[PDB]
Amino acid sequence: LADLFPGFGSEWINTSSGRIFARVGGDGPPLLLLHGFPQTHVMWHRVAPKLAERFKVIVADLPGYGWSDMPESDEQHTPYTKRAMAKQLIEAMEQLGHVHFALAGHNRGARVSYRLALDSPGRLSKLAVLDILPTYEYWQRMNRAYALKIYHWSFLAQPAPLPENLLGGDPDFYVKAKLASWTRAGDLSAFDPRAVEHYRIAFADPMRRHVMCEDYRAGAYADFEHDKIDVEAGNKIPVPMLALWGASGTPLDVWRKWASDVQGAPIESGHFLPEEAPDQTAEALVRFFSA
Amino acid sequence: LADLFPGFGSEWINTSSGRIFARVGGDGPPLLLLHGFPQTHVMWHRVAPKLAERFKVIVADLPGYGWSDMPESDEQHTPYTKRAMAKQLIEAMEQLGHVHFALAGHNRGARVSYRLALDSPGRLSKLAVLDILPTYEYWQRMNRAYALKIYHWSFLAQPAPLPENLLGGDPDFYVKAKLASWTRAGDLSAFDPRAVEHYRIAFADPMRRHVMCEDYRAGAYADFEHDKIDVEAGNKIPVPMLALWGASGIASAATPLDVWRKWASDVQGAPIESGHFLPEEAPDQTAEALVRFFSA
Ligand SMILES: [Ca+2]
Ligand SMILES: [Cl-]
Ligand SMILES: [Cl-]
Ligand SMILES: [Cl-]
Ligand SMILES: [Cl-]
Repeated sequence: LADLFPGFGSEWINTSSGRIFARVGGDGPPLLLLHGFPQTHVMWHRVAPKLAERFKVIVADLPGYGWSDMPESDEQHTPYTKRAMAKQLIEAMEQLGHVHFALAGHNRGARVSYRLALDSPGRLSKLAVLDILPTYEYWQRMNRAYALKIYHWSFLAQPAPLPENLLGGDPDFYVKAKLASWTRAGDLSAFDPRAVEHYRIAFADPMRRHVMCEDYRAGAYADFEHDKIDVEAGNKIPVPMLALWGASGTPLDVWRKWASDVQGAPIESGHFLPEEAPDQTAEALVRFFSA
Repeated sequence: LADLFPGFGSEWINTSSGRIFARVGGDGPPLLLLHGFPQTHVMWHRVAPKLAERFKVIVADLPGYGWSDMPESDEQHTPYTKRAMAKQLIEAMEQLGHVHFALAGHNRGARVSYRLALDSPGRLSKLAVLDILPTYEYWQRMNRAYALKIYHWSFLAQPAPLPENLLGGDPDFYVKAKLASWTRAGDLSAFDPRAVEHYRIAFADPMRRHVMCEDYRAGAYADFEHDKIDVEAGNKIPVPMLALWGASGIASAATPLDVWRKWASDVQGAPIESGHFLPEEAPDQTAEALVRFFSA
């Protein structure tokens, strides 16, 4: 496994729920970067350098993912709820003495991020979310066309062991199919092969895959309900926020419903903005987080 | 594999699209029985003897299922569309000299059946559908709770070879889990173990699995488009119809009967205490309901 972060340290950060693994580089105001599925912190390898020109950059494995520890789940999937993951990451940032920080997330990491902003807005100076809408909104959108396009939200959420049994037969195929499927190219050409190997190695462990299904189960159940409470209470994120989305991945209209100070832009990209479109993504993040 | 229809004959019926395998028995008016997923013709073995006391019973493997031939599919999943399957079975019944017949279907076979009624009503005296709503209605009703409850429609419809790869690792565990999950009890108790072994053997063949995924791909795309034309046109099935469903089955807020009255101008229906698999979970009632409906 390659080291894709030149001049970044490696840290295991203790919390009440388990260690968080992170690469740590740069100096300046703090900025936490959060990956999603089916990836690890390594998905920021092409944009983290440019950000570390200006910021202290903490590139973390989500709870249960990568090299972060795997908290024991329960019947409500609690530790893989976005609320619980945000709590845990707030504790990890406290271990570094960071109680007010900038945050960027992609995919599941972006869900942790907007949940963090809704639960504990005082922790954040600014927030960016990459190629997501809120979990509640994707579910409200779940008609035939969405059921088909985002099938994994229902499949990965089926009760255990149904997805875990299926994924065990050829995990490398499934992780690669997901990576490829959501890019513009439709193949793995946007990805550094070294990064792909990190994603494959993680995905090859049955325990890591179970956690991913627990995350999707939370996505179907508790995370949806948590979001529902906020949309019913009329709660909006007050933190200044950026919504980036892939031309092939209006979103800004959705996020204006959820957030009182939001700006946004498309990027010519599939889902995987930091790897498909690293210059445009890095440029937009530096410009937002600098201001 | 066991013979679950002792005394019934066996026919391999040629058609332009491929052979249809069937068991044939009884005497009287012709009645075609069509299974669905993940099963074969054997799922009728508990009701067939009873129906055979009053009808000439033709128990057919769907195109691509069981021992029927597997046509090569295409980008629109054509041979595994219900419209194509109906055409094919019309041909198979004409090889037997049946141009006007009664029909009962379950699951995919029920979908073939109502599409056959929409396309070619003159072929049918009467039709019964077991534990389904129209494909259009499944999709239109889609929301978070239905997506989570019945996920396989969207999963198996993913582009090849994604479901095929995932199902190839441990096919037995998937087929058996589906069978159990859809019953009232949630286990395999309702099924004769010899019938389970027919289903398992069929499912163990990668080609048969690919057919089942093409059937669900048709279900997500062309079948859905064919139904949408009909419902947007206000076309109703004119053939007298029965809708039977399981109280704990797969088939809406509205009862299934109320869904079907939108699609059919002469429809009756009833629930049975059962999961999805009416002819195995509730054979006596299912047989009774059918004999009464088709004999009236
Ligand atoms: Ca002939
Ligand atoms: Cl996501
Ligand atoms: Cl999203
Ligand atoms: Cl249905
Ligand atoms: Cl019964």
